[PDB]
Amino acid sequence: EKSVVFKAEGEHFTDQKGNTIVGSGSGGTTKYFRIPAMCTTSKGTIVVFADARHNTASDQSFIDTAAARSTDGGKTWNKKIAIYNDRVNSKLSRVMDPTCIVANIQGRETILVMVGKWNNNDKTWGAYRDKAPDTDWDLVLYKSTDDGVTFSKVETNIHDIVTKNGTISAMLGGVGSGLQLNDGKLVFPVQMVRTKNITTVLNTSFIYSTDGITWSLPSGYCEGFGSENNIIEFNASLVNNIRNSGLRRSFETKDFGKTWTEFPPMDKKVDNRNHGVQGSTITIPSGNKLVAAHSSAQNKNNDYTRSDISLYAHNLYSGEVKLIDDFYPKVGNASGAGYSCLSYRKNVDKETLYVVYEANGSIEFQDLSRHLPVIKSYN
Ligand SMILES: [K+]
Repeated sequence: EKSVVFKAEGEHFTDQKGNTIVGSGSGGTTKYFRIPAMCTTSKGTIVVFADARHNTASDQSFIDTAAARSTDGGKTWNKKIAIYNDRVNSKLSRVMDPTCIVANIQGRETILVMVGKWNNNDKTWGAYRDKAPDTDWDLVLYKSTDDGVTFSKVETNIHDIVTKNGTISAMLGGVGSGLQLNDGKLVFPVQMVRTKNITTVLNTSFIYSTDGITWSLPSGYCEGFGSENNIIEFNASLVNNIRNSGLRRSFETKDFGKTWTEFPPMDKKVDNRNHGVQGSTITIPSGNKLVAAHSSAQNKNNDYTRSDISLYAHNLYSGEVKLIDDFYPKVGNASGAGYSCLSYRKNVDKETLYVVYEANGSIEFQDLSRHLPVIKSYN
């Protein structure tokens, strides 16, 4: 049922010159993996990104962005580093927290992956609010136009638009996957730490682009909560689905990011209990209707173990919610647990629904396609 994408203490990567990366797992393996992101192409190719936390599960550690590629439906995986940290600080240099998009960008099928980058900061990003933006921070974007075989840096204006805004200390993608709108626009959900003088520490929003090079921020902000979030497109709205301690939150914007209001079909529908957790939210067509599929943890121990990572369906018309599958019905590792990413496509007449998720320091994959008739009914 499950394949292992990245095995904790079981992978060996090489650096840009071809020398092994000696981590702290047994045998000099990478110690721990976190924060999976999955994007599936029109060829059926699955690409899974994750933090390769070579030494420890801590966010403040030495991390590269690994990529695993499967062309056999998730049975086997070719693994490499997609994004290397800057190798300034052997304890702290890091590229982390991926969000991916698969899109047709002016005709060219592209996988985008966006990650935050730090070097010398020894604390989490909320501790750095004095500058607009933090000098240790960056937000980097890589692309593949060869079906996930090679990734190259994209030169963007993302750092510039954050500086121009003047009230953002640091920004990340929302974690998991972004989207391409029906009209072609590329949209990354984002999370941001505001400068100190702003009363709200965290906000959610999005960045958008036509070409993947020049990006824009909307003028408005959504309340931050636990800030990790995903966006779906539903009629003339963009709708988010945000981490929060307890009940997850969901807002809609009808003016392309100027204002946000609660979205009743998803707001407060799933309980992740203490601390909250990242969750993945996507749409699945059913005739000319849509259903939202969502994954996050039931968290039966009400703590950082984030047990029982589960798939839900949200009826976007009636607001009903139901549990479809508790696909990881296990207590997680409190060093870092609970995260997931869904991926749906219809390629020709073949519909696929896949998930990746955190499993005791490893990243696992499941093919959840057998659940599609149940999800699609929920309209
Ligand atoms: K964190």
